[PDB]
Amino acid sequence: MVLSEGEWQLVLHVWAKVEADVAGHGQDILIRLFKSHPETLEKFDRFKHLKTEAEMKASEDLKKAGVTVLTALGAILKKKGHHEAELKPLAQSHATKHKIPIKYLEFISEAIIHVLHSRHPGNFGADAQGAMNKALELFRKDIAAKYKELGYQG
Ligand code: HEM
Repeated sequence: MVLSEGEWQLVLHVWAKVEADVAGHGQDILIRLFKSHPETLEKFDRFKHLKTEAEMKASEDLKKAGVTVLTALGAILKKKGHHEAELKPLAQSHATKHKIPIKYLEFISEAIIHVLHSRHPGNFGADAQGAMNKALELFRKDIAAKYKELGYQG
């Protein structure tokens, strides 16, 4: 799949807003993920013990993890499709080391869209949400293809 320059512009315009507060968006997104799909929390030996949202919001480790996910995702989106180099180390660690199924990437995609919609209603109308969904599907499709080459595809 290929996004048009117009769609990339919609994605990068809302992402520029996200970058004004990377730690806050990262936290919101990971908490949204863990509450919506608690099974994903088990994949993290660092957060596994966190029982409530209050505990998640107070976790300094969780806030740092959020910055890490968003920064890597941001580097990918800014490539506007030419992200093969960035995808390789990412696909290997998630497939071989952490064993994260594609299903879980759809869950986090859903959390990202939910949070952008909550925090940026003015810059995240239907067209911009369609563009972001298209960008994340591109991401998932390429990651799934690498999973298969690495011998996992989960
Ligand atoms: C947009 C999505 C994602 C991005 C860009 C991303 C990025 C990263 C990065 C950059 C790291 C650091 C080093 C490494 O490669 O291991 C990492 C670690 C990890 N990721 Fe993700 N990840 C994503 C989604 C997920 C999902 C959905 C899960 C789990 C449900 C997950 C679980 C893990 C785990 C278990 C680790 C290591 C935690 C630790 O021991 O510090 N990731 N991820």
